[PDB]
Amino acid sequence: GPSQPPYPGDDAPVEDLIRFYDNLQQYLNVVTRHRY
Amino acid sequence: GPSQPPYPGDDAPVEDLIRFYDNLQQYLNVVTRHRY
Repeated sequence: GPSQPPYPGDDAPVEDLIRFYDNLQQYLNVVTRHRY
Repeated sequence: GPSQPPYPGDDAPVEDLIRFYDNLQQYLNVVTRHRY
């Protein structure tokens, strides 16, 4: 939701990076009011 | 491309966060061979 998802370093495994992608997409869809 | 995009903290402004979203999407599309 309206919370910045945890970033486990740049060497984070792609699956958890995709996990971050999902959470970031959700976050952005919230904060940007789904304008994008 | 095949490089982990820079993350300027959790308080990063949403526009640069969207910028990170684009670069992360591109990165994931590369690393995952566009399987997702």
